[PDB]
Amino acid sequence: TTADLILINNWHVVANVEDCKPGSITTARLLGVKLVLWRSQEQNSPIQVWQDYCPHRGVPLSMGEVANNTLVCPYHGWRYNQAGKCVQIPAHPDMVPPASAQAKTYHCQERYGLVWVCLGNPVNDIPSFPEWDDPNYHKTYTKSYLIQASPFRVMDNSIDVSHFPFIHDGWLGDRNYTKVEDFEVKVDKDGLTMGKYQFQTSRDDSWVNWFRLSHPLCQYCVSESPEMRIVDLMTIAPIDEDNSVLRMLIMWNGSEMLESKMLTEYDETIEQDIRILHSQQPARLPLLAGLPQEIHVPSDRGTVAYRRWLKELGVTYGVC
Amino acid sequence: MTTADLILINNWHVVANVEDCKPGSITTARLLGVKLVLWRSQEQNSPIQVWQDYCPHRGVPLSMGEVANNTLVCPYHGWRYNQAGKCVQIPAHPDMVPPASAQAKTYHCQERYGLVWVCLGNPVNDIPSFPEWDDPNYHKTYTKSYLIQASPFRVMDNSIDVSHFPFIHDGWLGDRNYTKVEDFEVKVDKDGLTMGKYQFQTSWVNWFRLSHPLCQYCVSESPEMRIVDLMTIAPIDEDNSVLRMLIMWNGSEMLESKMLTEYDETIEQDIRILHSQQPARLPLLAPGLPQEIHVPSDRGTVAYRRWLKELGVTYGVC
Amino acid sequence: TTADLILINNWHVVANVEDCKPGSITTARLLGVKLVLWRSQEQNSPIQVWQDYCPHRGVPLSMGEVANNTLVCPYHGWRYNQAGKCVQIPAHPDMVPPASAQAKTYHCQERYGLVWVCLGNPVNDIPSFPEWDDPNYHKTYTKSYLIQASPFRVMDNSIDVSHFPFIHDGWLGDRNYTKVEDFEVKVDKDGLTMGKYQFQTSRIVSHIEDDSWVNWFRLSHPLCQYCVSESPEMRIVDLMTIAPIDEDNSVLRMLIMWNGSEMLESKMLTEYDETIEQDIRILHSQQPARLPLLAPGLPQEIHVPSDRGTVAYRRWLKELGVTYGVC
Ligand SMILES: N=C1N[C@H]2[C@H](COC(N)=O)NC(=N)N3CCC[C@]23N1
Ligand SMILES: N=C1N[C@H]2[C@H](COC(N)=O)NC(=N)N3CCC[C@]23N1
Ligand SMILES: N=C1N[C@H]2[C@H](COC(N)=O)NC(=N)N3CCC[C@]23N1
Ligand code: FES
Ligand code: FES
Ligand code: FES
Ligand SMILES: [Fe+3]
Ligand SMILES: [Fe+3]
Ligand SMILES: [Fe+3]
Repeated sequence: TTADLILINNWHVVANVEDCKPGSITTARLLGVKLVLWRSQEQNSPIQVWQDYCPHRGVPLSMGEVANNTLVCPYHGWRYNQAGKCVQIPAHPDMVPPASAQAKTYHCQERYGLVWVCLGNPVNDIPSFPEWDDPNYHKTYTKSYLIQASPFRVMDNSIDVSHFPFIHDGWLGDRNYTKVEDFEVKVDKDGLTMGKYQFQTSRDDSWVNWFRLSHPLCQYCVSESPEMRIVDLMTIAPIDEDNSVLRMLIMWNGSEMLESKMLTEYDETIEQDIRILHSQQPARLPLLAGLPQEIHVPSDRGTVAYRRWLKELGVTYGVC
Repeated sequence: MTTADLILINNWHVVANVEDCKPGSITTARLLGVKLVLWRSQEQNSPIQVWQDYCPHRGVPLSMGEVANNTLVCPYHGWRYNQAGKCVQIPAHPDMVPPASAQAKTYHCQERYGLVWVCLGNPVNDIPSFPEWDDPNYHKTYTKSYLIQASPFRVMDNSIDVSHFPFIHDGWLGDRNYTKVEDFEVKVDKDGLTMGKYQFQTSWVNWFRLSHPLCQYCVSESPEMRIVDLMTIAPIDEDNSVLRMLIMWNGSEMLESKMLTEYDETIEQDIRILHSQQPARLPLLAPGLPQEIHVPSDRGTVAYRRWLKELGVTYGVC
Repeated sequence: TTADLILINNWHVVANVEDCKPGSITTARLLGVKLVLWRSQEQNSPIQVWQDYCPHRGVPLSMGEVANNTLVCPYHGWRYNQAGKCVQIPAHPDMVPPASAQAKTYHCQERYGLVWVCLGNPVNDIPSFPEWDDPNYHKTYTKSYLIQASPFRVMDNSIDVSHFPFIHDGWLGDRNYTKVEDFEVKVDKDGLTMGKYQFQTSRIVSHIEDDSWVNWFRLSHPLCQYCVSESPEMRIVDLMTIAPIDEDNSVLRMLIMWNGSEMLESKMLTEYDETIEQDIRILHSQQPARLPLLAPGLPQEIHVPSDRGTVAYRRWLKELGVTYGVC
């Protein structure tokens, strides 16, 4: 559709690299734009990410097929090379295709095993994830979670910490320890950082957490106990103003065998969050100024800072 | 889909049956485009709270929470709201007095006739009268609720209409062999709309009164017994209704199953018409479809449309 | 609904006559209008096509019943004769029904075994289909295909010929024969005509070696197409009609005739069913849903020479004043 510039000119994850096999075609949606992702059959071939649209008669290129190093539209068979240019119009095999005959292409980077996409001019870097190449850390990926909520509501819920003893009771919080101790929040040029805060729970029931968003739809979260360190990179694909795809990449320095339990814990807490997110009204995130206005208490300082940050960045897409 | 019409916002509407609201329970309803939460504490004889179904902290429906002692507890961060709607406890700051704004939006509620009546505005008018409720000679019964995809004013218009009886109610309220409708009287004044006595030839004498444009008090009488009912139409929005009937009669109590079946048969015969009617809003008088036609036997539905215009109704009409 | 007079003042197929038995009641939708089709029980009774609406309290007359030569509303039993005039108000059997007690009636004509309807004042005539009266030709009707696309996109796809060797590979074309030979197109007093166009394919309805086919078509009406497909061994003609339900939905029907053995009917229906469904898969996917007209978000349409017919179609639609379901 017509997102804002801080969104258009930023990188977003739209798929896992394992979803794009050689020779394959897959689809995604980002900020209202339909995307086609494709690869040739060659070893280690790159991923192309284009608007899913043939400009001849408006057919989705994702309904075609990969032939050699080209994507072929199914309707009249126009072939597009890896750079998106039409190289052949079969009805007129000796005709030079017109210059307008070209797919709209976008920037694509593989990083952390994820497929990152920028629909505009990539002025920002992909958020950093320092544990990625650390040999002491194993990795696992959650499945994708399609969520019927504004992406900025999804992230709001991920910055919120006082909800742990309620919807995450027995997982991330304790019904009997509801008080939220003071913590610090800074918004500056590194984005939003929420400082260390302790919360009592087993998954050894003492975990210190902090997290940083250099990017309003990506969160780097660190949770450390004396026994082990777990970090994750949470990415929210903003499908449109009202729908999101959540993905989490998780790394931990404990035993490799803990993987199956890691995914079960995340799956349980994510679905606990999704139940709330689908229920929230209005579905779009209200900024700081029918339905009453939002109320803020001191433990909301992080989510208040998020709303202030979004207003400062000029976000108008998926908010109110 | 909400209204400012005073005769609607400043009036009482049935949203539920009291049997559906047990102690410690949480139920939901919609009225005039507003989502409601109904809840009671676990105490015997506890009152029924009727609030907008909405936590002002982060906008979660309160109806997804639980009842704890005398409070409704939001599931997201556990804020606790007392029976008066005031937040009494915010668990992340156990010693803090909640902000004054930490309050549920509460509505007037009154139990009457075994029904839960709600006023979203300023309760000017009283709940409709139902004289037989106090008469120990009359048994009572409640139909199930009927959700109807039609304007509430179309639903009431169909309930004031009498000439359709020999057609869609053939064999139940009329007879296809006696289709002529005899003369009858209708009055609209300070007490609302009153339809005088009428009767249909078959092979029962009736009258009814509306003081409230979405409630109807019906009287039907035979030599054998007398039946009265209070039909209420909850206006969910401009295009959807919930119809309920409270039926009272002074014959044998054992007639209950048959009466419920007869009502069910004729109500469903009406719903088949109501769901099909075009346009869905009720057309008022003298305003790509032609204007309605009125014949003498439509005098009651004509008077109903005149009454709604005098009352200034704009919601659910056209 | 549309003010476009070329649509309102034209004829459109809404049913097959075989779908309208004596005494029957059926429904259809046309240009946003809900229709009721009904016939008396008498043999050879005419077909009435009315707005599906009782002017008393707004009930669909299609929910009623046919009694003698009247259609009876189910709600209060008012009876409407074949001309749409209410002749009986059962609540007041002696009253003179008011002049307003009258169904909205539309012009209806049966032609080629199809039910044609005009919602307005018919300027144009029903398109002509010369082989209808030729006794050398056998006929068959496809079933009706409901398509979630603009009627003008559906017709665009039927005027298109370069797509045959791709989505009709193995049926109307050959992935080894993708070049589209030159052909002519005219927009004039006859409407839109595509001149003879030869293409390479063997077909299920003819001999293995009979693989050089020649197509031709004419539209005098923007949503009906008369197509002729001819080889040295056989000649096949069809009348395709597209009923514009609304701006975004259409019903396609095809009446097929051929100068050959009546035994070929099953293979004829198989070929048309296979190819129509291949077209529908594309039609459902195209964006935007309305047909973009010519004009020197989404990029603009690109045109190459083999698009000369679909370009002429878009030009013709602007000359005719079409605004419904386009752009
Ligand atoms: N499902 C979730 N589990 C939690 C873990 C805690 O962090 C770590 N690194 O274990 N990760 C994470 N990103 N957050 C943000 C909100 C709470 C949570 N969401
Ligand atoms: N289904 C319906 N049964 C009838 C009964 C009247 O019968 C009694 N016994 O009061 N109740 C009622 N509200 N009305 C209004 C019109 C006809 C009717 N609708
Ligand atoms: N599904 C379709 N089958 C075809 C038949 C004859 O076509 C051929 N090529 O024999 N009839 C017809 N009107 N048309 C227009 C487009 C192609 C076609 N659509
Ligand atoms: S629509 Fe893609 S080649 Fe024609
Ligand atoms: S949303 Fe209700 S307590 Fe936070
Ligand atoms: S609505 Fe058709 S007869 Fe009354
Ligand atoms: Fe959570
Ligand atoms: Fe009725
Ligand atoms: Fe085709």
